[PDB]
Amino acid sequence: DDVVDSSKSFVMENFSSYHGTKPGYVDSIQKGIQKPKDDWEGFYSTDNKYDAAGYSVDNENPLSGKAGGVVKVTYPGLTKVLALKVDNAETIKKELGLSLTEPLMEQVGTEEFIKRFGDGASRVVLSLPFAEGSSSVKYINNWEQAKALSVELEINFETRGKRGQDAMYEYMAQACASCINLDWDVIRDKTKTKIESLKEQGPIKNKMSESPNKTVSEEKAKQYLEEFHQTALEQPELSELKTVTGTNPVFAGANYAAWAVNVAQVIDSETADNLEKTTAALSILPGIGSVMGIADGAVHHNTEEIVAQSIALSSLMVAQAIPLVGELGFAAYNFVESIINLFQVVHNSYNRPAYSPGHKTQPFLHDGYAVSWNTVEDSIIRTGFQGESGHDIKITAENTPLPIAGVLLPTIPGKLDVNKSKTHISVNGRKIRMRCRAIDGDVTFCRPKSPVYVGNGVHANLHVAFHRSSSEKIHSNEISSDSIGVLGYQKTVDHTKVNSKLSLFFEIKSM
Amino acid sequence: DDVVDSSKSFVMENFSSYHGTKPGYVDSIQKGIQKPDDWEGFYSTDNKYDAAGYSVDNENPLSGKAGGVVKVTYPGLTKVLALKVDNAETIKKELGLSLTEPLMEQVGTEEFIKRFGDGASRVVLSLPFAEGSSSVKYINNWEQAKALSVELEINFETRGKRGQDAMYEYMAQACACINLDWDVIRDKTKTKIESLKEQGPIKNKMSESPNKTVSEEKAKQYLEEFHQTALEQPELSELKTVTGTNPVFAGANYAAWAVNVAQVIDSETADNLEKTTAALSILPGIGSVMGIADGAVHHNTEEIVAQSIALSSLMVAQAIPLVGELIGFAAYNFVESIINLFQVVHNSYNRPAYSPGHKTQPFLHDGYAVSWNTVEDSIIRTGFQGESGHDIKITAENTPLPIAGVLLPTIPGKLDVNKSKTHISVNGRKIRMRCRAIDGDVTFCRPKSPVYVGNGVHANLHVAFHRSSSEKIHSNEISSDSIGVLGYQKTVDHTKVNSKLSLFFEIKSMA
Repeated sequence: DDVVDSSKSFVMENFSSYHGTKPGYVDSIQKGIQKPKDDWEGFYSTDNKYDAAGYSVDNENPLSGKAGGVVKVTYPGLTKVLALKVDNAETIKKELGLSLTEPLMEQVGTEEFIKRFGDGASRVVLSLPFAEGSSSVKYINNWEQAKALSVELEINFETRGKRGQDAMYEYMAQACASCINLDWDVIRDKTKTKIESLKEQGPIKNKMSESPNKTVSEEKAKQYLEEFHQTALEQPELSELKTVTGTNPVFAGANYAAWAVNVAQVIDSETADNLEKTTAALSILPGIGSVMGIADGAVHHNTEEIVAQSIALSSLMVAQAIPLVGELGFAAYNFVESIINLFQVVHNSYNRPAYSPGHKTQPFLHDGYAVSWNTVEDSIIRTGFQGESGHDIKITAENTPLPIAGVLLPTIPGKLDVNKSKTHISVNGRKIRMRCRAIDGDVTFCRPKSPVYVGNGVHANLHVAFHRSSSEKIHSNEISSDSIGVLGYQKTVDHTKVNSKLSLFFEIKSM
Repeated sequence: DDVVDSSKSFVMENFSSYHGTKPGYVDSIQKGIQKPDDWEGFYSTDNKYDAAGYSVDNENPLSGKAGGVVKVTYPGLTKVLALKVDNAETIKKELGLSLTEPLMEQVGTEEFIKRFGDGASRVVLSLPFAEGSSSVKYINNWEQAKALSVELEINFETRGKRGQDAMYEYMAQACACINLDWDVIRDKTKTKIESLKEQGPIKNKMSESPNKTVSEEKAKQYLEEFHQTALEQPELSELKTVTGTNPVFAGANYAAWAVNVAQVIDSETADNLEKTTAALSILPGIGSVMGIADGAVHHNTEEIVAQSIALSSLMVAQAIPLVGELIGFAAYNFVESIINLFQVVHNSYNRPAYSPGHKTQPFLHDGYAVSWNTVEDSIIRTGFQGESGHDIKITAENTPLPIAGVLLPTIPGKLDVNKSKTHISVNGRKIRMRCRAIDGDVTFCRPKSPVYVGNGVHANLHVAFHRSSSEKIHSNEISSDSIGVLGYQKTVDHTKVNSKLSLFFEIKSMA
């Protein structure tokens, strides 16, 4: 009983779920669910068709191969979803008193097990969380009981007749109706067109002729590529790319050039003539954010027109850098296909719901510091009661000793005050009390009463204590900021003195 | 019951503990503990070195004088009541005290001493002293505390040493380790400053000084030159040798430190040691002066520490005319204040602390951040046949950086990688893995779809281990004590390698 979350268990009629299917098995699987020729051996499905589709790619070519499809499988009649709180077979069988020999999924398909936990249903399906960061479940079915499932087709990616994995990824992008929902046929065509025509452009032909066109050093291949990147960017095909990449130093020509040098150095002949091997090699390079226009938590390049421009620019740069630092046409063929595949992976990551830095236990990384709420409950300021709470914040830095100057805390007249007594900061166990003064009616600032430094080997725990004088709940009208502000070292941003700001974002909730 | 930790509670005869004491009370307090709301009480600790932390001039807490540490003993029998939570309201409920009477009034009554003292003549509350500390704090009811006898452990002021040196030399005893003589370091510093400013090339280089306000780039350029020259004098000879390779100790950082010092020290500030300390304590870059980098205190001999501080004193003096607001500071309060910050950081590094990638301390490297999700995750338990799971958090600070794979320990029998349950999830997208042994002690798992992390994209790497033998695992059987998560591919000494993100585990039995 300590192992079953009944809150997530239920019986249902015509229980449905989804199963990703690999190329070839799409039509065969509609015949019926059959085990092919250990405690957890069973048929696996999920409640999220979009997460199912990720199980659907050619296993001989998982990175770049073709995507099969998704089938929906339904049990006729009544089905008991038994949600389990732990994924250790031994543990389960004990706290349920099962045959510590019989495999767990062996036992789950027996009349006896179906009797005990079935609640009147014809069979049991186990439910576990799909993954960390996911709200989906994975369903584990017994292979005998699975003989009863009807199999309808949800989608077959092969039928859609699109290039690469475009079908699978445009499917997954439906999950978000924000949302990067790009037409990759449009982007592929625009890309081809822009490459072809940029090649025929006068200043580009001109700038190519100036190329050492032979093996050289990274330092000068990089210099040339930076020059090629500047002139290329001046042509009308790349006018919008020029405008969106002029400010953010992540998108500068020097990073395009470093990318291009790095691709050209690692792509041999064996590699270039295979999409799977190409993708694997490219997938371990740093700096891809430069080409994607992804930085600071945002996909900036989010229109078909600007993505194809960026990919076209990058395709030419690889072409130029290959004779300078390489070893061989790939720049227009396998390179473009592989990099489109990588765009799709990363766009999909950003489409999926996720906590930003400084939310829940996701670290906030800035100026060499790393700061985070110690547990999920710490990031929650409970409301609607008279009294006290504590909130732990972890704090360190990557290398040398960097200071912590203090922390800015939210206050709300009557409902949220800084317990100045219990608020402190502890550095490798050394407990440091704080002097807290109010700035205005909504912000208190606490400073350590002896110096705080963190670094490699030196971490701090910032303990914030809140007091509530009323039991009236906080309403949104009442609170401006949603972050606690830990202040690092003092710097001069904009001819003016400021502290590095390490932000930890809280949620106001009731019990 | 649910609120009291029997295991850390006990009755003791002549229970003693320690109390830090401010200047002007080291003698007063020995006459007796008198009071001069829930937690209103007298505070002591089982750790006399932590107690020494509370001994500093409350009006000058950064830099003021340290008072002393006294030992306080109850005669007869005393109950130490250790509590699992620190919320007064929770306590009173789960123990059935009155929700009106404050906790530290309740605990000093015969009704509480009857019910909770196990026969002792009074109760003391024990709570954990701080995160990252093994000490406890004791909360003594004030009236009961009248029975305490008070003996002197140490009076820092009678040592008659400069600054806070007596306090910090006492604290350094905890590790029998950085145990420097600051009297010696002060004297060597005075001496080296005095003889350096009379050296020929130093006087020569001081003539070349603009000796007027100039640009920050200009003064930086000048100070780097002064640094090179000074470092060639024989007073700094060993310093020259130790700061030659590591770029954190380069002259450009000394230069940057001195520039930033001069820019924040105005006249009010230079004339007050507490204000100078306040201002210096929030500057970046001090680790260059302290010789502190990569988790280690490099300058750990009195001669080298004096050399670095002497050098910095001179540079501060040269830098003030070029970006300043005032020059006796560089040898008066600057050296006093910086000696103090030295002592703080040294003390941090003397205290036991988990290093990056140990337990839940993050490993920060090449823009990534990785950590064991929980303390238990970092533990590979042994002594049974079966399975365990281990979660590792992964992200990066800005652009998408890849995760190539992970290297995992194996042992022919006592430990194999469970390739079914081992996986990696990226903002919820579950990614199966291809694992291939690399010898008999190291398996390498690759993601079957590309993995990138970055601002707003994180991964959970789930490692599943299988044990075939109940036989425990022995120290010899296991080569590495770390799990290797591989970042992007880079070149180091003409060879390709992945960024290495290390998570250090401990092997243990269970109970």
